Amino acid sequence: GSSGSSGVFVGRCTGDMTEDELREFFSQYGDVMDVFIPKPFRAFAFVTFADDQIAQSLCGEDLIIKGISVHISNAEPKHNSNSGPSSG
Repeated sequence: GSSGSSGVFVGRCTGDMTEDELREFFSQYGDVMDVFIPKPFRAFAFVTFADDQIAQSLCGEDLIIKGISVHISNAEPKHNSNSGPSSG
């Protein structure tokens, strides 16, 4: 366990929300290091916590934000690539 991914995918989300909203909404539970939005964004966002213990405890829990129902889950998709088609 060199670096256990503590990022969770908040599905069933919208675009109206902002990294600040969720970041502040998840700040009451623990210490959300930061909040990023990977693209293409599909009603889901990536959130990082300062502790995996907080990202796991939420895994499987249903939280309501602004009235909507978000699903907290921990997933880590595989991929290999590196930007740089041409030198220049």
